[PDB]
Amino acid sequence: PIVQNLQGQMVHQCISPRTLNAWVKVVEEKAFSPEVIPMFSALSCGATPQDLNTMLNTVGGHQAAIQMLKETINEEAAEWDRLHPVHAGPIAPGQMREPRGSDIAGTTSTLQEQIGWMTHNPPIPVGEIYKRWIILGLNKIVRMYSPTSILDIRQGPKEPFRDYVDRFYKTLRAEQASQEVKNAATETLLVQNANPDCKTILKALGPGATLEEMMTACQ
Amino acid sequence: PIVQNLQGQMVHQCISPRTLNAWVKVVEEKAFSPEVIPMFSALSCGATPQDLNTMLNTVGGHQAAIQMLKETINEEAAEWDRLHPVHAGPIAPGQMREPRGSDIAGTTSTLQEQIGWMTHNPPIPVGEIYKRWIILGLNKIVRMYSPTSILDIRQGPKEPFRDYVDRFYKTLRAEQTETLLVQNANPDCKTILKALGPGATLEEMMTACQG
Amino acid sequence: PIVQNLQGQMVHQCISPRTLNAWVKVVEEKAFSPEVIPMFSALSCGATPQDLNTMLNTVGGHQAAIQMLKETINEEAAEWDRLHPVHAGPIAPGQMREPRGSDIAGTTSTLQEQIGWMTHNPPIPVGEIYKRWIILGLNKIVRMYSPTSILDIRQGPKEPFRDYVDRFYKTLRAEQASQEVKNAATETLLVQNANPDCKTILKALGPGATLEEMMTACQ
Amino acid sequence: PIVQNLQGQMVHQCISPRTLNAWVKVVEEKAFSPEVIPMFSALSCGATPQDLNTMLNTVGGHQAAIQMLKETINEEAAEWDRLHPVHAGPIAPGQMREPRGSDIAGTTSTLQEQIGWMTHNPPIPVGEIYKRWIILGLNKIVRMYSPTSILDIRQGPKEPFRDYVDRFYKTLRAEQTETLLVQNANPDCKTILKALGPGATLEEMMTACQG
Amino acid sequence: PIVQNLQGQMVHQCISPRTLNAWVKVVEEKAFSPEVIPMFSALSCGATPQDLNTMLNTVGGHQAAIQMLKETINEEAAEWDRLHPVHAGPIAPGQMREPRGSDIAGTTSTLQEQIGWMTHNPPIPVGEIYKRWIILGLNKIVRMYSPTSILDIRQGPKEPFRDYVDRFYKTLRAEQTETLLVQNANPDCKTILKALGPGATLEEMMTACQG
Amino acid sequence: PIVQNLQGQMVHQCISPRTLNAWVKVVEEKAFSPEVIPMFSALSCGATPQDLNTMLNTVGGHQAAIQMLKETINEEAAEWDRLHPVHAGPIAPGQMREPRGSDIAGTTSTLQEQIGWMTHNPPIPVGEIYKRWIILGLNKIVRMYSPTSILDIRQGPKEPFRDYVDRFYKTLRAEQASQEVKNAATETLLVQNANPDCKTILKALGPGATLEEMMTACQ
Ligand SMILES: [Cl-]
Ligand SMILES: [Cl-]
Ligand SMILES: [Cl-]
Ligand SMILES: [Cl-]
Ligand SMILES: [Cl-]
Ligand SMILES: [Cl-]
Ligand SMILES: [Cl-]
Ligand SMILES: [Cl-]
Ligand SMILES: [Cl-]
Ligand SMILES: [Cl-]
Ligand SMILES: [Cl-]
Ligand SMILES: [Cl-]
Ligand SMILES: [Cl-]
Ligand SMILES: [Cl-]
Ligand SMILES: [Cl-]
Ligand SMILES: [Cl-]
Ligand SMILES: [Cl-]
Ligand SMILES: [Cl-]
Ligand SMILES: [Cl-]
Ligand SMILES: [Cl-]
Ligand SMILES: [Cl-]
Repeated sequence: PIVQNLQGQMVHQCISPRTLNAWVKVVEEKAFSPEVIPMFSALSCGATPQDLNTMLNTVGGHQAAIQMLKETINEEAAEWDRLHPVHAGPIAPGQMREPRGSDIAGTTSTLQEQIGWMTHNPPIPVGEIYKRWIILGLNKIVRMYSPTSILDIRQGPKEPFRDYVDRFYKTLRAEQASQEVKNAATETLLVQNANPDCKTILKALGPGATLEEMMTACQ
Repeated sequence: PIVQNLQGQMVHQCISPRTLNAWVKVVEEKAFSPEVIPMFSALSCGATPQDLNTMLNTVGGHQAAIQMLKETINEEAAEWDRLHPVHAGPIAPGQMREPRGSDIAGTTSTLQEQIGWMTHNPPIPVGEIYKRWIILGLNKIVRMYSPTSILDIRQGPKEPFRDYVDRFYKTLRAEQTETLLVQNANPDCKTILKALGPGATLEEMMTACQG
Repeated sequence: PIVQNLQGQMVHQCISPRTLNAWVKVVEEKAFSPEVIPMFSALSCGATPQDLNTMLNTVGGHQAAIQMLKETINEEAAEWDRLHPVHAGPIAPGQMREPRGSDIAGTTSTLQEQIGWMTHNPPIPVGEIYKRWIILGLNKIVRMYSPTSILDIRQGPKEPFRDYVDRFYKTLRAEQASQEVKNAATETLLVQNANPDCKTILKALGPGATLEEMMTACQ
Repeated sequence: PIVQNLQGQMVHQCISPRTLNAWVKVVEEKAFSPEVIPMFSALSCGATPQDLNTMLNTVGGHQAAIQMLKETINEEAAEWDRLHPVHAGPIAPGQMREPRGSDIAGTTSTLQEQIGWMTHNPPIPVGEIYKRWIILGLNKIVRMYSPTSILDIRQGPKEPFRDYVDRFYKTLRAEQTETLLVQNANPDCKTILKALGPGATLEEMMTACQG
Repeated sequence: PIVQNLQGQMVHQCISPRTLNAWVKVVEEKAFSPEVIPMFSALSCGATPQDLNTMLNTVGGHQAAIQMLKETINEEAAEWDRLHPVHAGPIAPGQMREPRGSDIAGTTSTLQEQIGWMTHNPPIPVGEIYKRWIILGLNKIVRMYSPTSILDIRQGPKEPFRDYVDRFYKTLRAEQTETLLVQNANPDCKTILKALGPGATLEEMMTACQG
Repeated sequence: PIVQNLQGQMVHQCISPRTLNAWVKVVEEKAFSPEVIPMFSALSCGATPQDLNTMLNTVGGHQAAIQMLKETINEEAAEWDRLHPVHAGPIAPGQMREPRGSDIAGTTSTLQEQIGWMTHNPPIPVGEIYKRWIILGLNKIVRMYSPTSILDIRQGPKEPFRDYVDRFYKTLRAEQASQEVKNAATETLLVQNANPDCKTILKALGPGATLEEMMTACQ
């Protein structure tokens, strides 16, 4: 990654064995559960495009997801090229060439070039741009590998309401939807799919009851 | 987090894999036992709002608690907005816009903005403000997930007094006293404690009922 | 904790995950064996009152001991208030308010105030003062939870003298007594409670025999 | 490795026990699966030729692969010598002799010489040149140790399409496409994929054959 | 310990949780086998007397050995006092009082005083002096806890000579030679070693009795 | 070890618990397999003679090898004394006494003296000289403890050629021979000791076939 030294300068640092192992292990243990994505984002904090490719390439197996990831990356890279055409011309001494989509993705750019873009003033955050593409692709993989639909999450006749809300928002989280969609799904299904006894208790709370009040009422 | 380097400047530093793993593991092993909250506070020392959201988002499962957390955060964010109305106007050079509730919560603010507020002179500690909201929400989760009432913690007829006080104050901590303790002791220890008189310390009470 | 940087200044540093885990694990594995106290002291090296409260609060269970700990802290805090009454008046720019007992204990003082006291010239070591109170309370807990009295430590007819001395000073250590009391208990019980065969050998060594000579004689 | 300190100078640093153990363990657990190579590249970040030889030499067993590695290294070293003839002559003050192939490979060069080439202005990155040769040799080992041909990867009659694509591109990675994928799908999924038309993404193909 | 920072000044640093755990674990697993002493010396590198007392005090059990350690420390402390009589008088600015034996042992000296002696010019290495006393006491414990005499280490009639030399010098290290080795070899290897003549190296002796 | 700070000066640093544990564990798990030697060299990077003695002394058991190690060290130390006689005379202020063989081995030299030799300009690398002696002794131990001769490595009638080459060069590596000897042993035994079917295939490849071609041919 690119870290700041004690001279105020942003300096490249080697990816650590702790970071490499942590990412490999979380993929082995959790596959593509929704919480793997924020773990990837945090483990790739300050990462260069080279570091991001390293984390993706160190993953063994799951090559169907990795190949889908590469397709999303190429779609986003092509869009960047459509929006930012490179202007031919010799590069100035203190300047850097404008990055292509494949340069942001680390496939046609060197580490030195990525350091140059990231440590420029103003910086071109090719690592954060690339990470935005990878997470976009990881969101589709999580959504695709989600086994259960939110419509099929219904509270059992003897299931505690706490456990049913756990399954509800776990299934809802694997959708990788916006907060507006999450709130629309909550107002459409959480109360309506509760079991008969708890549903009656929740209807009498009104639409303005908080989840804390809802879980308390069906305790 | 935002840490001081070895020269004296407040500099952003990436959250470490050790910190990420420690928080994930303590939630996996302890869920939301009361001691998880001080662990969260210490692991999030100097954290930015982004770091706090990272720690919350890396938790798998417990999504009912996570959703309650988000509601408490939104309640506190709305209160901050009611108390700190935003003053429209262009931000001066070297200055920063006043943060909204959603800015403190890291949802409408960039990392650079959070670093700017935290490293300002005087600083606006959006990380500590956000952490205060999260811990407030985590306290509600602990109380809700507390299985036992303090009224049902009674010393067994042959239970050592030390073990009963352990269960008493463990239950009491989750439910978030000194005379209720004597009331729920067993008959034999209750008689000994009555003969101690008011003002006995817990050390003196436990000594008297050693058996 | 408060650590020194390379500018000669004492600077606050976040408590590390290694320190947090080490303290939690030693309490889980060793409870309140006597050697837990020096482990607590070392793990809390340079700790602020906030760090000390963090270590105590991260402990799950053992709440009877924790509650006794808080009582000892309050007794020591009240004594500090009796000995150091706070003088009302506005605080100077480069100065700090005098700490109360609850300020040393971290309950009515902020982290910034604790850093200010600890990094002052001369420093007010609220962390070391608080640690002195906690260890005082931990000493009472270890003494209370000690299962065996030193009077009941007697050498078996076929027990090796080495193992009996191990049990003797393990029991004696859980008393948390001064070295004078340890020496008084040694001169009163170690030889007198040895088994018949070894006791006769030790009597013929005289009161001036070292433990090395005593253990050698009954080998 | 050669790392930049916290002042800006490129300084040699000892290879860490964490790095040594990580490389030994990944070879023990994964042998020469394709993902071992990017792990080697990352663990050898900034490595000198001495560090690269250290990592290779700490591997126990797999000596047939290690011996193939040495042959590939010697082939690349000889090519470097053919392309960069050494110019005889005394080296000037503050200058360094041009490295031979065996110097890049760390066998005829001292650590000081490798540090000098890597920290020169302009630098001669003998570590990155050497690493390029090693990875070239590691690629040959992966290809040789690949057990299955892509022609033999066919979807089972009741095998989930997701698992078949996993095996397809795992085999394809070791053998180091989009229409071969459809050809080797089972009859039921093949009919669905034919009806998708050319230009379907892998996401669309996997969605269609979800079953 | 007292370590040099990255600018050149000797600065006190807290003993690390890694060091504390490593010392506790090696005592738990190895007790007082001879190799524990060099482990103690290395783990206590640059240690102050306070750090040395911390490491000794974190040991659970083995209190008979710990009590022998304290007696040896007191014997060495008394000798230091006999050799270095304290000169009464007020300490000058920027100066330090001469340490007593109990000051070197960390029992009557503060951490600041130990840092002052160790960082003085010239330094008084109370940590290294104290460590010398502890290792002297640890050597007595190893000798006392050594179970086997070198006289009872004899090669079995069918025991490999390599394993017998292992036991010989392991016992010899705990008891803290080259002809005793030949004397306690079995008849078959003894005849081979007699025919080697005096002056044979251990390598030559082990080669001759390879069997 | 001796590490460089951020002042350009070579400064002594304490051996780390990670390094101490790693060396002890690799000896426990791998004994004197050939790959233990490069692990020792890397773990002792920048080590002083004191650090090298620490690593050797922390090893429990294997005292026959340790005692052979000490004999090789003494032979190399005596040779150094024969080649570098010490010139008597008072040492200058900014100078250091010339090291003896026992000084390089850390037995008659202090840590400060070893730091002085290693950080001098020009430096006297007593750590690298001592490490050269230890590795020389470790090479003899590995060679002595090797169970199998290269002459007895023959391919089984149904053994894959890949596995036979593994055993060949594992046995050959435990000889600790020069690359010339390794190439001479390869040209003398690898093809000649292959099984009948693979041997005929390899003879038809010619002496100029690479190992990659040889392993491919007998796949
Ligand atoms: Cl690391
Ligand atoms: Cl995986
Ligand atoms: Cl994310
Ligand atoms: Cl790859
Ligand atoms: Cl880490
Ligand atoms: Cl808290
Ligand atoms: Cl998320
Ligand atoms: Cl840590
Ligand atoms: Cl516990
Ligand atoms: Cl203590
Ligand atoms: Cl708490
Ligand atoms: Cl390390
Ligand atoms: Cl690669
Ligand atoms: Cl080697
Ligand atoms: Cl640590
Ligand atoms: Cl030692
Ligand atoms: Cl103690
Ligand atoms: Cl360490
Ligand atoms: Cl061993
Ligand atoms: Cl080597
Ligand atoms: Cl030793």
